[PDB]
Amino acid sequence: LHSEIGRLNNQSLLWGPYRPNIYFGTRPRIGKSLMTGLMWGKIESYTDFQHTVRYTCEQNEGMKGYGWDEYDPRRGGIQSIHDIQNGLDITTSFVKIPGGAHGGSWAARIKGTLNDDAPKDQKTIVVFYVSQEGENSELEAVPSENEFGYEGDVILKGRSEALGNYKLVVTKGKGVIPQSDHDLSRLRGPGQTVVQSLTYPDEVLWQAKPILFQQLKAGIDWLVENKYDVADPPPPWQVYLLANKPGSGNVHIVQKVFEGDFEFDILFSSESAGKEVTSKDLEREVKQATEVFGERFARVFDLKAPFQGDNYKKFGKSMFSNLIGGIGYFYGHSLVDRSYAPEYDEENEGFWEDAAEARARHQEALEGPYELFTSIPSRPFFPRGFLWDEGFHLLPIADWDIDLALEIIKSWYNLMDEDGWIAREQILGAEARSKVPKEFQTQYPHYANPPTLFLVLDNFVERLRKLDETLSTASVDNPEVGLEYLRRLYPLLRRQFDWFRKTQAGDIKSYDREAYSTKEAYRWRGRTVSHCLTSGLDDYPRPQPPHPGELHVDLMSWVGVMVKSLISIGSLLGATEDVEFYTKVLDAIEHNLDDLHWSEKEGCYCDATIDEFEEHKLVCHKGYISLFPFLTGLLKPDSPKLGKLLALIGDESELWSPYGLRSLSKKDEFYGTAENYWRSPVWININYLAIVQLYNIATQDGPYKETARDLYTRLRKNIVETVYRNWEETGFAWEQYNPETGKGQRTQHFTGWTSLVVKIMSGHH
Ligand SMILES: O=[N+]([O-])c1cc(-c2ccnc(N3CCOCC3)n2)ccc1NCCCCCCN1C[C@H](O)[C@@H](O)[C@H](O)[C@H]1CO
Repeated sequence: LHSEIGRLNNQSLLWGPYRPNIYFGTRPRIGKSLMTGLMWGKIESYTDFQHTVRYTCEQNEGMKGYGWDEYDPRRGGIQSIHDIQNGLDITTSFVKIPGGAHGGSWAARIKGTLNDDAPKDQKTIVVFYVSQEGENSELEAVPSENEFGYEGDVILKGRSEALGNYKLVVTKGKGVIPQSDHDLSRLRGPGQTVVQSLTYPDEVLWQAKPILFQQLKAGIDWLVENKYDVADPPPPWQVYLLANKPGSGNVHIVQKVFEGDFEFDILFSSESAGKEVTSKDLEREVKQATEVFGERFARVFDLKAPFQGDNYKKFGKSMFSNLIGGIGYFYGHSLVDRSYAPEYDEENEGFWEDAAEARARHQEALEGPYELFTSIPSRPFFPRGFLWDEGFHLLPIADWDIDLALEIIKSWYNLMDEDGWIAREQILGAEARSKVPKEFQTQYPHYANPPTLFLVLDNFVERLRKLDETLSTASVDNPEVGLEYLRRLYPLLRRQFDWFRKTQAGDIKSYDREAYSTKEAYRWRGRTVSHCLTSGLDDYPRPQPPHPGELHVDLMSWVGVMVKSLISIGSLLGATEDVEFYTKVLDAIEHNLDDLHWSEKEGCYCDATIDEFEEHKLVCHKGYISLFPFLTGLLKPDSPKLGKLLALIGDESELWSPYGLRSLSKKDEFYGTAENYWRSPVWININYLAIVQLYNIATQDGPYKETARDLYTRLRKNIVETVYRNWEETGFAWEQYNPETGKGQRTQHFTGWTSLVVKIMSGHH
């Protein structure tokens, strides 16, 4: 029955607009298969279209905003795009229609409305680009009746082992098609939909922009060769209209030119499903998806006071939809240094210079291929899987669709190598690499990242203890199913736990270090003079200089998170030998957190280092790091150390701003210095952890119940209102928020863990 649920999930989730790196395109969760993408741009001159054309996501002055208004990966959704440069408000509606044996069918409506500013007679070029990778698969444009192109719909017939037979139709559409009175029209037609059918080696099919332009360039060269010149030039939009040449190939370019508003449909009909998809089906299925989205939202994200109003609902729907709508399918090779150079052990003083020298050996090589199905932080800036981010992303996604979350967890765990390592940044394939400078592609098998995916696992476990509708919760509703999923995943969790302890070990025994346990001590590998990227808090201040004797309290706390989850999951699976080992490790971390990391003088946890005199030293920098045992849920509700942490948390002159908790205290010598990334701004992911832990203490007997209740109330409100106020004014989720001004700063479109705000509003943790 677990096998059955699995197959049903695969069939449910196979198709999606799973190319979040581009404004709009679709691909199935198959590495080498059929992909589509949308391009559009105004044309006002003979040279502007290369500059106006839109394809890959960006964010600059020329784009007001864009995002999913509604989205569920099993059903589809609606995206809106506000393009200032091209004076167009665009909507792309995508819908899935289950049926047959190849993952069902789907349809999209693309609608473009000129805004008030655009010339009413604007010409907009629109391209639907279709490619298919695979050795024995085929795709063919059925030729038109007419001489120069298409008066009606464009029909592509294709086949592959993965998809069986299928047809993909690009409908005629509605809107004015400009007509040219030029002599050229006798050879190219007056103006009509055209198709070019081409083949390139499969591995370059993703390069849609270059492939299109090469065809446009061939067209213009033809004009030059055939005496079309500046004495009497055809209009721009006709100069840039491809000569129709439909056929067989692994690339199909479908081009339309419109004057004024336009719309057209794409209908993907899986042959194994019977009757083909129509535009009427599309309109009906779109109406249905919205009603279903609306109903699940009200149930799953029931916003509590004071955020129950419609403004907050719309805010919540926007934040949530952008998060789950960023889900992508990525496929390809990664760049990995598999030298395990000894310099990477970082055992000596000055280790960063040694590590730099090893990296300058450039032993890294491509490996894989790998696939990943994941949500992402940022469509415009880094549309790809990041390990600790995904733990935050799946917290709301799991609420919505636990089976989906587990699907993504499984996807990530399927990347884990033999040692227990998952690269913290997944850059899969040439297309993904294109967005990343080569110096930054290389992953290192000694680099960890927080195991936040365990948090998602923990929520699943408590839920396990206490058709698309049904599928979304199958793995909790059917406890046999849920448990089997854990059984299969459990060894990889255990492997990762072990990997952390082998590779991210700190050094107690080698120094004058007294502690309850001789084993429990941790140090993030990969630190440079100013950074610790692997911890996730890039430039939070750390002992200077970095040192093999460093110990990092955040990392120890993450191991505490892991072992607690392992206790839970081990228990469920009856792994008694494992549970008793975990039990002893937890007990040990509890004591060693105090013995190595507690500062009585400072009233908080500190990282530790080793003196010029070879003695243990605490290095306190009051901020997120300082609160880690509390953020990760390792402290008892009665703990006096907790009470001291609550005092720091609530203290306005340290961490507490009107807009959330500051990453670093205003009193810290490093406040607002250098790049000031994690040295003052308010970050939603860590504020979320604080909020959840305050609420835990607030809903339980203890000395700090009321304090925590008050801090919960205020921090929830502060965080929510800051993110809302910024969304209201700018339309964006931001990466972080200014604690002086409350302004969003760093990157826009960060959905992204900022979207946690929807779960904060929902409450009842
Ligand atoms: O590579 N870019 O395209 C790129 C572009 C821009 C940017 C900004 C404004 N404008 C422009 N313009 C137009 C576009 O191009 C450039 C010019 N660009 C900024 C950054 C990047 N890439 C940096 C990749 C590293 C991201 C780590 C983020 N997080 C760090 C957290 O600290 C960590 O915890 C967490 O896990 C991760 C993940 O969330």
